[PDB]
Amino acid sequence: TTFVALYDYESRTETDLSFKKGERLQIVNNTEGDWWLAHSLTTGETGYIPSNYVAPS
Amino acid sequence: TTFVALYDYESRTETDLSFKKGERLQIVNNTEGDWWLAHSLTTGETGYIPSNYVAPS
Repeated sequence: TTFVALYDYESRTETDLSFKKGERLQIVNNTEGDWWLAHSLTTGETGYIPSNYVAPS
Repeated sequence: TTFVALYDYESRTETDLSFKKGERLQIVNNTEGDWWLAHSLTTGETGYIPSNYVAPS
């Protein structure tokens, strides 16, 4: 599948991808899975996680 | 839903969340959507994108 950007996006880290509205993008499948923003109930810390590392309780 | 970490994970950026196997995590829903690793056919650049910014071709 090929996706099209609906908006401009500016990178904030060295790992994200900047792109302009209209750009054509392909998804890279890998062992991490989609990333999710998550909050640890164990430590109180918050940030993005690789979803293939977790499972529903 | 509450998720449980299956493995230890060490953060590589200032935005990801480090966690230990066993930690209980909740997902933060937001306007970005899941993040995906993507390759631009337009620029040749590669990195993570907020998926709510794109749509299938």
